[PDB]
Amino acid sequence: MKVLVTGFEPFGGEKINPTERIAKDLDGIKIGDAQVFGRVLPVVFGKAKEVLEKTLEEIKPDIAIHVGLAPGRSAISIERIAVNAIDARIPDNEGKKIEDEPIVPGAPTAYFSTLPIKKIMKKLHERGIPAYISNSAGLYLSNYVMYLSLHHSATKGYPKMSGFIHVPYIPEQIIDKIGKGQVPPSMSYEMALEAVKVAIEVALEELL
Amino acid sequence: MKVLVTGFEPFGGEKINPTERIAKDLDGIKIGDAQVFGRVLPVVFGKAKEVLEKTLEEIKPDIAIHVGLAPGRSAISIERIAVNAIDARIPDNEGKKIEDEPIVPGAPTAYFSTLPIKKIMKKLHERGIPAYISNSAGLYLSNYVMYLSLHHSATKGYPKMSGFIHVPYIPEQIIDKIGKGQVPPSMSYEMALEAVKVAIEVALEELL
Amino acid sequence: MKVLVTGFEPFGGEKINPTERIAKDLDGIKIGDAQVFGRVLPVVFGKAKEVLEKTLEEIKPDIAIHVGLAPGRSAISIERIAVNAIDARIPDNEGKKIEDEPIVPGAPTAYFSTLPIKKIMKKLHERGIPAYISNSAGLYLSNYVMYLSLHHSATKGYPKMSGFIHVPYIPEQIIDKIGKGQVPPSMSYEMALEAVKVAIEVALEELL
Amino acid sequence: MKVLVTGFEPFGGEKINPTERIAKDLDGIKIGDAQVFGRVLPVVFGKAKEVLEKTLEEIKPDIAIHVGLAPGRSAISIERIAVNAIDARIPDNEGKKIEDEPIVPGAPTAYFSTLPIKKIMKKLHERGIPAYISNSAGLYLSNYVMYLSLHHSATKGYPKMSGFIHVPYIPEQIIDKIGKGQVPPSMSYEMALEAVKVAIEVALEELL
Repeated sequence: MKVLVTGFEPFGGEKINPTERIAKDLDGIKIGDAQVFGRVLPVVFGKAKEVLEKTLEEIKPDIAIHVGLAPGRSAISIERIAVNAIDARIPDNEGKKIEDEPIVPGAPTAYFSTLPIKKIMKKLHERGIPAYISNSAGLYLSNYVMYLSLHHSATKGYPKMSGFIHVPYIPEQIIDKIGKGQVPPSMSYEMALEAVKVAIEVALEELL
Repeated sequence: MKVLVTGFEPFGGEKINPTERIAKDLDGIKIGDAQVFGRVLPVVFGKAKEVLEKTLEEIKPDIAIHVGLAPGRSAISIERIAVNAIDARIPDNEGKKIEDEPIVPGAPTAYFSTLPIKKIMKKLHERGIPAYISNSAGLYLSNYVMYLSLHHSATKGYPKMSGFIHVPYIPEQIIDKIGKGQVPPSMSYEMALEAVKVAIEVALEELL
Repeated sequence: MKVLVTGFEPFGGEKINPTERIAKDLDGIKIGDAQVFGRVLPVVFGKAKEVLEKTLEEIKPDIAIHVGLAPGRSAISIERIAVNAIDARIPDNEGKKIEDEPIVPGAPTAYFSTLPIKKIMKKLHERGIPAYISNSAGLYLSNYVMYLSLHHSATKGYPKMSGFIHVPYIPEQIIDKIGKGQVPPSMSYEMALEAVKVAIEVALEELL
Repeated sequence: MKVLVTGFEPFGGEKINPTERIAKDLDGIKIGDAQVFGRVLPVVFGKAKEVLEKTLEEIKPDIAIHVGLAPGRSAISIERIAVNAIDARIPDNEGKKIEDEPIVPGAPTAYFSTLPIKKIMKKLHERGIPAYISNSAGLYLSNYVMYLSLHHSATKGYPKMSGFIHVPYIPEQIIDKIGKGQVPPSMSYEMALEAVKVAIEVALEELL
């Protein structure tokens, strides 16, 4: 059993992206006899797909859990659906701001996450971790990778399960926002990391 | 040197109030040679005043830092001003919903906090703790105690410094809110507790 | 040329649903030589489908614009996608709270709106009407009807264009919310109505 | 009977300030036999005080209702209190960003509005206009003028009644915000104007 967890590099002016640390922290760990691989993806259209594809083919994970930062969200959110579209509100890290364009021409308009999202949410709640099911992962890079991963599953037969989890800003990221006007919600790095670990455990247990 | 820190009991249907734990956790500790006293106040108009007054006269603190829960706020907030008015949006723990009534008839319309609020905010930020200055502590029990404490200072000469700090919900309090409709912001109990400790340290250092 | 505009009856405790009035106000009007039909749908799973299907077969509209109330949203929102799933956060008007269930078993996971959403948003902006593209119409009755309408189009060949528009609460609906805790955004009934009229005009102009 | 209504010029990058139009629209009108004067104030510390003082001495109004724009607020808000402090989050129109400074050295920490705020809120609600009582008018120019007006009343004996009303952005102001990231609440210009007219009527009726 192999699990692939991905995170993203910093973007949009942020000095850090907590999901990058999550990926690195989870890399190489083992839950039971399952091997976990953690990889960081660039916040760049095209390049992110290349890295994603290469990683999936290299590792051929049974389960893929892609993690991203969701500025403004107050709790852990588990994505229900990936949409075949790109409409960036801001440009990617290379200045590309793609609008009204499919991710995979001719492919399904959308794919439902194949992670046991309701069971994951339930377990997180039992752990005292606020979490909810999100019905839109946006149309930026998080949705982009979520869709490509699910399309890979539908087209290649692996990973068996694929999904996306968004985490709020961690506290330290709020500091310089205070003087700028508003104070967005945050969640400790420790809780975000544990949330992803829990999702992996629940997904694994689901695979018989 | 004596410091009085207060918190509140649960209210509004909540099973817990993190400030109650903060008060109990800080009771009896010492910062340098300063003695810290932690006391819990009832969320009841009148009774809260009685307890507050008795406590202040009993301990005669040099510094008073009153802490309360602020549902919905995303970061630590330091109150700038206490207003001479009661206008409860919800009733207190004994069903009393007082509206348009002064806290102390004839007394000043308001009192500015005498805690070094800007220095406290600055130190919290250096500690990676999101915090901002609030310009309204509401017109419920938090403001009620904040005003009475500052009035006591102006009238009795002690405490020399008095102020109020509001903390967000702690994560576990969000769990049953998720199914109810929305997901309010939260902040770990550990960070909330440390924030209050920092405020005490900064206040103490301020007193020469 | 025939246009069908639908709205919903009150739900979730609300005494009114502004989209019900919109449907009734637009019923029987004509834009150019196009005939507009306005119908109200029940906020009930199953029954809503029956009424929707009967209406579509009865009128056989070239364009279908389904309108709904979106509590909390601050501006007119044009739905980009309908998802093949039902996961009600609250029960429908008959107490049915369906969870994790497809709308049409075996049908596509999702359908993109076929209304010229970007052109509609652009025209609304020129009219000084705040509007944006929403990437999730929820998984309650609005999404339910949006999906069924688009599925009808894909399966029956009509309507040629189908989409969904959500409107904010109108001001009068905010009054009793004020004492309850928070003040959600609102938009005048007149602006919401005009927004729908504009969408119809833009859709019609699009059909050559 | 004379009523003075003031509004502010555009500020913070905005091309317009709806309160400027309100002031101009209400100037010269009469409610019963009461004369209404509408004047626009600059969003500049110091200069605003000069204009305010000159206007008050020139007209010597019985009632003064100062109106301002409150970006982000979702409904009409009636200010309960003016605070003797300046702490600008942004600079004024002349680049002055005053911090931690009293408005009037030695004067009271605060003044309660003398407008019949609860009756005004009640009437607005009866008119279907969402409105609530705000406990902080900020520490920028709105609070600055609110405080100076109330201080003038306490020191000069006129105006007999003085207060402040904040209005949300009007719809057209939201357009260019949409592409910038978030969609703040708005309220029609017509409703904002009527709200101020209602406040004047209620204030006048209050003066016997």
